Amino acid sequence: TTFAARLNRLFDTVYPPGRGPHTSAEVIAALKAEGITMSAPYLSQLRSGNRTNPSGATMAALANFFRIKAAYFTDDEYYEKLDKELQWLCTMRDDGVRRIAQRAHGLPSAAQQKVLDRIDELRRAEGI
Amino acid sequence: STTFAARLNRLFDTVYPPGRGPHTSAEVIAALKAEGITMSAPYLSQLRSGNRTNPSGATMAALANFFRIKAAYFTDDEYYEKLDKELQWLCTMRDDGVRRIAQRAHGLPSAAQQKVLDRIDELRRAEGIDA
Repeated sequence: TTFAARLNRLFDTVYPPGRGPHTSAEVIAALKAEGITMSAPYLSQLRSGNRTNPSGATMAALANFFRIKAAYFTDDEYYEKLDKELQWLCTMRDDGVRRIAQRAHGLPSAAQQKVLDRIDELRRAEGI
Repeated sequence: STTFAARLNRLFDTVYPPGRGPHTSAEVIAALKAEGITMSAPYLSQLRSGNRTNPSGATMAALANFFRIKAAYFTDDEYYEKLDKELQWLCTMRDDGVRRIAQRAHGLPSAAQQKVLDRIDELRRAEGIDA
């Protein structure tokens, strides 16, 4: 996956409660406050793929804004490991998965093991 | 109704980045420093322990801003309600156990998933969690 896709993936998956995805402007602004200068056109270009190969410092500033290791942009193994965590940040906001998953919070370790067992049974009764 | 220490500690406990754990007090001190905002490390420890209370407006702004939430969370008691529900979903959905269950139940048809939920409800009544 490209820089643009990884960058945009952070924009789409990493953000605060009570609101939605960060905007490019919020990022330019936050960088400004740490005394870092980045142009909106440049950020835009990085997001769109009209410029590529961002410098180590540009990458470290974007990674610091989202609060993740820069290795996310440059290392494939780590990218995938962390992308799994981001994936969950999506599936968790699902309403269908909230229903089930949620009520299980509150059961003791032992009782959750029986839920896992019931699930395995429903799996076989289907595929799977 | 919740004190200021409880609302702050909740933020530490539930709001942190993917692929790691809760932020530490020092991380917050560090960050504000990078923004040009000065805050005392032992002071912060006392807001958290409730030794000191009634924070200044500017103090609540700096902290809210770090966690990237509206300051109204500490003041406007109705917004605190709205948000603490979302925080509750965060704590809930990032818990390993619930996650192991949701990812295993994922892919089952709608009718089978209603069944997983029925078994959860049964154990909750049986463990005394519901009554």
